[PDB]
Amino acid sequence: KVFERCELARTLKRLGMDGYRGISLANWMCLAKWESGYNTRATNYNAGDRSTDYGIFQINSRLWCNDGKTPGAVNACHLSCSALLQDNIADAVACAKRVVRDPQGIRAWVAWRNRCQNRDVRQYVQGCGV
Repeated sequence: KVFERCELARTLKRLGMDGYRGISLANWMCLAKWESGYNTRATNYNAGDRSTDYGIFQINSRLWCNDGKTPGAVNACHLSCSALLQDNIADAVACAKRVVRDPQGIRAWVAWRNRCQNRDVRQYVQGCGV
């Protein structure tokens, strides 16, 4: 489903993402924005290494979730990749919290580095009453 901005902000707030490992909600919002445009159905296959990125956070099938067809898959979230294409994002959030427990944190998503790091990201949460 495609979330509306403030609708997603409050959902992430309820699921405990604000300040999780020091990451504000505005930073998770900037990440979902640029990864999928807040769309839970988004997939991106990467023909060079044969992995696919799934859901609102574009979590990759080599390290985090298992789709059965990715070479050298780790499945660190212990989650089927199809759990990340659901309209309910609770599973995508539990796996996103696993990704940032690694030392790189949110820097693991290069799109965050390109689009959100060292920028004013508070316009993503503004007006949502969060």
